[PDB]
Amino acid sequence: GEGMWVPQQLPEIAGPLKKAGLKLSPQQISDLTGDPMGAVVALGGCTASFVSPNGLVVTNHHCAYGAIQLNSTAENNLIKNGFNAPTTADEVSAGPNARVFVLDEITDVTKDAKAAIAAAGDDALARTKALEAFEKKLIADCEAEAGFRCRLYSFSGGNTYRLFKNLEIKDVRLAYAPPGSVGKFGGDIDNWMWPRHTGDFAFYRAYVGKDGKPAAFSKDNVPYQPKHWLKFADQPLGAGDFVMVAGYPGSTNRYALAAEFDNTAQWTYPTIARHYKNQIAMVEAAGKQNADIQVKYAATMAGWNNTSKNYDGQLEGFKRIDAAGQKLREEAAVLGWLKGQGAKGQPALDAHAKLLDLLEQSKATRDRDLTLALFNNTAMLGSATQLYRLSIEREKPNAERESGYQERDLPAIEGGLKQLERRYVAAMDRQLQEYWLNEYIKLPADQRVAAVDAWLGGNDAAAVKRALDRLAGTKLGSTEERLKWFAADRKAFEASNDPAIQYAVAVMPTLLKLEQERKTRAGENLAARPVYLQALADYKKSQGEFVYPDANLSLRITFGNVMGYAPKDGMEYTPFTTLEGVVAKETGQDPFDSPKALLDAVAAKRYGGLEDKRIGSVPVNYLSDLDITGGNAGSPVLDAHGKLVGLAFDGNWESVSSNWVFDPKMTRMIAVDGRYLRWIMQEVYPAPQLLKEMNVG
Amino acid sequence: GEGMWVPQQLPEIAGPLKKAGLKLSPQQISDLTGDPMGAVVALGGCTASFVSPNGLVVTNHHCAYGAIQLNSTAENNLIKNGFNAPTTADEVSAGPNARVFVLDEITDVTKDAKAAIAAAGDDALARTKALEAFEKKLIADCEAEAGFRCRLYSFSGGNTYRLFKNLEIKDVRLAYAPPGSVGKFGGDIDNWMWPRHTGDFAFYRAYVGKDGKPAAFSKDNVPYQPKHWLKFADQPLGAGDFVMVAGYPGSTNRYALAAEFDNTAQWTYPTIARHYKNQIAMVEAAGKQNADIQVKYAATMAGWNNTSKNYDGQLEGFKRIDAAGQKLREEAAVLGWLKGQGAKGQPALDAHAKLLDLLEQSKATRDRDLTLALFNNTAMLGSATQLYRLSIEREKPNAERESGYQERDLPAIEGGLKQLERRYVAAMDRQLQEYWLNEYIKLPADQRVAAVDAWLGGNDAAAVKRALDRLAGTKLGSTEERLKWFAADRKAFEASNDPAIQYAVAVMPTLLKLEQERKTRAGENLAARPVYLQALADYKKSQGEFVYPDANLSLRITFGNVMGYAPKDGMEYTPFTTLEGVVAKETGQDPFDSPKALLDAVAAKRYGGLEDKRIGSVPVNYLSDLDITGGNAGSPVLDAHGKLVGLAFDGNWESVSSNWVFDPKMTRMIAVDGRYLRWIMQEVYPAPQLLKEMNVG
Ligand SMILES: [Zn+2]
Ligand SMILES: [Zn+2]
Ligand SMILES: [Zn+2]
Ligand SMILES: [Zn+2]
Ligand SMILES: [Zn+2]
Ligand SMILES: [Zn+2]
Repeated sequence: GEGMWVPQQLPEIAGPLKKAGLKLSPQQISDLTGDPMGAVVALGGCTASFVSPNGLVVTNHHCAYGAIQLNSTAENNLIKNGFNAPTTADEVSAGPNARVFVLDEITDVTKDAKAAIAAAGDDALARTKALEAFEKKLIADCEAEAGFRCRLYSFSGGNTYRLFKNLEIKDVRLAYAPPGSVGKFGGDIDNWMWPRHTGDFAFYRAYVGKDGKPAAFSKDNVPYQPKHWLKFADQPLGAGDFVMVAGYPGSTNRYALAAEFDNTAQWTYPTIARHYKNQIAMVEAAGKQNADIQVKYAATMAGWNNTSKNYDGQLEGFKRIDAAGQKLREEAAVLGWLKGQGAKGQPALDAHAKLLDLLEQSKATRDRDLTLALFNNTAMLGSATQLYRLSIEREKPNAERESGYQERDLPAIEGGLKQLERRYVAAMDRQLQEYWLNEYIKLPADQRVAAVDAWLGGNDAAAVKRALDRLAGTKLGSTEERLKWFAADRKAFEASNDPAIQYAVAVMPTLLKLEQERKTRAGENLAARPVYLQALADYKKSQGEFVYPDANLSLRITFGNVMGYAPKDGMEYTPFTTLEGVVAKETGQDPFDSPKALLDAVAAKRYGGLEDKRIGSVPVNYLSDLDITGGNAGSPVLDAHGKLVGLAFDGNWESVSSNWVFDPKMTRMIAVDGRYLRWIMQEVYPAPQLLKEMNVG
Repeated sequence: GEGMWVPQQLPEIAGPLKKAGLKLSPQQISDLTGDPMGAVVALGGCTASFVSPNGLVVTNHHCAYGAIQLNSTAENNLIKNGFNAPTTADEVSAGPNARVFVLDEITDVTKDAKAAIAAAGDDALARTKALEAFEKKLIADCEAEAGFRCRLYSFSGGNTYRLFKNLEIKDVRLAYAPPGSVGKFGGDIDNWMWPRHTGDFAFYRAYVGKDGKPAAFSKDNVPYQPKHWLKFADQPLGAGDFVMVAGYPGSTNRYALAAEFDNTAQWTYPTIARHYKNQIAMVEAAGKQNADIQVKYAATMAGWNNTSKNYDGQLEGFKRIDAAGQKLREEAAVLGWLKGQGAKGQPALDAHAKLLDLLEQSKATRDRDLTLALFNNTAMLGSATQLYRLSIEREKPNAERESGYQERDLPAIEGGLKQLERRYVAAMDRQLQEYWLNEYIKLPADQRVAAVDAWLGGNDAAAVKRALDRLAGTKLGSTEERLKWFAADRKAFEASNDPAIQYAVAVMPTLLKLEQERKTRAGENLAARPVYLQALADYKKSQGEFVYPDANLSLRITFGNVMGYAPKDGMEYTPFTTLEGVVAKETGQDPFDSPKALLDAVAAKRYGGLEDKRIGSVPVNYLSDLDITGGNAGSPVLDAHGKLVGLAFDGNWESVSSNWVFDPKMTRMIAVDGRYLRWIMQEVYPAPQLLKEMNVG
């Protein structure tokens, strides 16, 4: 059911947990470094979990796909064939940027955070600056012990702050991946869809140095020995059974004001989807003649195509359930209730009014803010603005520098400059500059920027065509040139007659103002947001409900049951798929082309001891009413006793609105059953050593 | 489950009945004139049932559609608006050809039948003639009492013969029909499909004369008073509940030899579907310019389009389940078993061999037999051959005349001659003569008919074009001319220089030979068929199974349970549809255009006391594993206590092979729930008087 619950509040929702089917105490699962939550690790963008005392880590195949790809060549194509390391020495590096973060300590720092906010008071902008400041110092201090990465997270509008210190494992090796036609069966056709038949799993192993401290890749490293790890279920999972997921959902906005929501649904999402569709059109079209354009923009267009399709999906989902109506009605009920109280209710009504003010402020300049951001996200101008900005930031003490522009950020920046080249064609990027300058000249005139008009030398298509011509003389199309500028101080920027650099110098005063306008609204949100949210929580209590905080990249538990859904009268989606269903989709050309050993095993009914009696086959994937979102890929699904019964890997189409709502009747997670993991590793692409290692061989 | 059981064998299948859920004794439902089977009536082509002591009869809306249409004008359009008779005087005639047949007496005449076959022995053709003879006399005698129609039916290859004497009610009036957008919701789009949301019901009332004997329509008639009638369930029907249907399925061929089946599936069905598709192509094409062609051929093309689509459906269903394989395997097992016996098994092996002989005989001339039949089914030549044939038959005593060509048949013949005109255009029919003559010249030469080649004056396209030209001089395109010939004796036929008539005179000796070849194979089938079938029954017993006879237009009981099916992994069709599902399909243009009072009632949740708690709405249609086929439309669905819970009206797509197999996992009947009948009659198109009459008002 609905909710991304923090571990610390589990004892408080004991009754609902118990009622859903949980058999462990809330106390035991409320311990983030205990059994089993201390087994759950973050990979940065994906969830994963320890599954052996010798550092074996399980996650999705699409989470590991970069690692797998990195180790693949046409000659030895792991993507297609799968990968299996018979001994730990056979295991291959996932790359320098691969991580496993294991929780080591949590601290509640709410009082210190709130003081640094308070003690620098009344002034919104300075409130935002004092919180930044507090944060940068806390992390610096916490990260003084080498081998740790620390993060500070704010809950429910900054009602609570917690510091997480994580062991940062930096040598991650690939141990196993099924063939791609298992790990990605159905491809893009079956994405977001049920029925699903995708074996979306893979295994890493975590390594440390002989001294037990994190270390970069080295053949002197040895497997990390986790304190906790998960074990495979010994009871079969069936329809109605309790399940729970632990993972790191990135963000939700479940408590947004009705007007905030209307703004996104009526302006933000349609606007961004239109832009993205337009840029896609132009890449494909340019792309059919070049061929260099269509290879270098390929990932770019895929990213825009996802978001475009995602937003369009959400917008349809909103209509389906009248999202904006329900939000309006609930909100009226909360305001009604607050008026209900006396003087007591006034603070929350104020906070609400203020939030509505802040919303109008940001709406006044929304076309401009968006257009400018995306224009500055084109290759030569992004490059120019980022580097000039770095040059300004470099002149303050590292501690006073803007996050993203610090010592620690420098390798990431330098890397993007190089990476840039793989996705940049001058002819293409000029069409994209054109596109965005034309969006800028079409803005409502009250959101023009005098600075930008000044640099353009006007505000119509003729000024734009001139500026494009002027800009084609930049040298920043060259990686050398960009690293040159990477090194340059700001007087060099302000003396440059390179037209990309002159743009950056001309717009930066404006970019900085807008930044400080954002931080000012944030400083205000800091005061009003927790107060409004506290009142939502109070009103929920009065209806006997519990509340959970919006997701914020911290570990959460969602719980519920295995169950299907019915999108139409006379029909139901059943909670499980089976082996025979994989085979019935076989074409086999991509993406419905299973390995021959799979086709044969299912044809022989070689179920390998894993058959579930209730469905009469080995289950493949399943549906349940858990509440997950981006960041939960790879998350372990556990049963009523804390044992591993699957991995989260996708949602059904009706999950696409997870940022905004949860629909008890239709929102479902799609998991791959742990029995399918085992079956694949027994009968199709065998990993006897790993099964032996996990006590199921 | 599988089986169309005759009432007399129900006590013998007591255990399976009891186990499925039946709560009445087998004894009670085995009585064809008792409670409730004596309520079930035949309409000629459709099933129906008495539902009141005052003669009210319920059936499907598509069964009553002719009656409804007959009473409709553009001004007063019952098809669209529905019809409701507030008093019995408001009830309107269903037409002179409408019937309700009520069972009055059954007799087992097996011994007399078998004697007349035996006593005229050894000779196959004469066996066929003696059975014809026996039959014509039995019926004549039985029908001596005015007001009765009698029928003789042969069971399991003529192992048993029963005589049914039925009261023939001839004044049938329409009492109620819902609007067409209920009675035919979904139209042709939802035909053969689930999910289904069609209120396919209508009500007649049966009338007799003031003396209680059948009579043709007259305002002096009064309602017939049936001895038994059905009552509406007082328990809600749910998933898994026992259901049974009683009705008059026309024909099945469940025990066909594997080779008989291969012949149909590999030759008959594909051949006929091809022909029908070709003739359709030519009607549409000619039809777009005429407009008179496309109106007069409209029903013709619909008939060909059904059969074509039906056959294509069956052929796909056969592949889906490997029908030909299963038949082969079962058959091998039966032959195996028979060899298993000693001398005892030899008669059945002989019978089988003989059946296989008879099959080869008919296969030797199958292209010819088919081509000639369909050529003689064109308007001018059918007309010519039927009338010449009548002229020959007229010269023997009525008793010795061929069935179809007797005194009793004469009005039917005269009517077709007139009706002909509504579906005949000379230009069109000439293209159809052309089509068929070209099929004839393309035959394998070993199936040519010297007679036909003789009349053509050759056997190629030039002879065909000449014959078409010759034939366009017929006068039989005129209804007058045809009635003229209706009256004519055979010397007049044999002296005619009308080219249609000259064809008839030239081919008749051949048509008569082929007829006698058919009756000869039949006479043989009479001896070998029951013996093979008896051995199938014996082999079934040895596996502990019961056997049912192929359908033959007599009353049968099928039983089973309410249940869905799952055509694909991860998905199921649920056994019920609901009101909200009707509304969710609303477009409303035809055929998804429900009455506004339906849309409003569902929107208000005016469930009228009929809501089933398990589904949370009023059920609309449901699925079950009963075994029905053509003739079962309108059949009452009864529950475990013999109460009315619905009417059969269609099958799911996987039912399309009902003539040949039954698939326990996929074959389903679609019924309209009796609660939906009541709901429509309470909330949408009200019939309070009828609900009061049936004790649910
Ligand atoms: Zn237990
Ligand atoms: Zn442990
Ligand atoms: Zn099994
Ligand atoms: Zn009872
Ligand atoms: Zn009765
Ligand atoms: Zn209700």
